[PDB]
Amino acid sequence: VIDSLQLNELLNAGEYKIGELTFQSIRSSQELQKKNTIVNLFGIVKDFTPSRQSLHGTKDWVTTVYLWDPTCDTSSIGLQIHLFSKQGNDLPVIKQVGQPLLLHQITLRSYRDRTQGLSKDQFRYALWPDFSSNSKDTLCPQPMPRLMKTGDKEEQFALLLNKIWDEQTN
DNA sequence: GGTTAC
Repeated sequence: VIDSLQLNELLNAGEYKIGELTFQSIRSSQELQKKNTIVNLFGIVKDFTPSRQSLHGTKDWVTTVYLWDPTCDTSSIGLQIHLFSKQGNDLPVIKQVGQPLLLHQITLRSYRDRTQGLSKDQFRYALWPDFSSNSKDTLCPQPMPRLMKTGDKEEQFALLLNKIWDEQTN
């Protein structure tokens, strides 16, 4: 039951809790850190690339998303995150930009002086509908393996995020 | 862990 002012309070602190998980704001994440730390993220899908199997390396499936949250400029593209899956395609099925996404277990690291996010093997996630859409089926059924059960605490934070995102781009 | 992605 938090409003638009509490959201800014939390985020502007770097680390913040929601439910039983501590989250890193998009901003503080990009604080280019050499040491690879694992974090949880919560934000709006600013842009994404559909699931495609890699053509090299261990050839794992990979979907890419760019995350956005208030601590960013409505202009910036967000934090880049590559989500990999060695166990088949049980990755987030994203329909459109604007959808709130919670990610659990993301390695933060550097690529060409910038910060980048790489998914841990056992990463889990939760995806919400794009509330600010004339469509009500913006969220399609998700694969179960990595799907987190969420409560009203994160549901509220997801509404807030999508609301604040909608305003800054209407 | 950070090759695949880029």
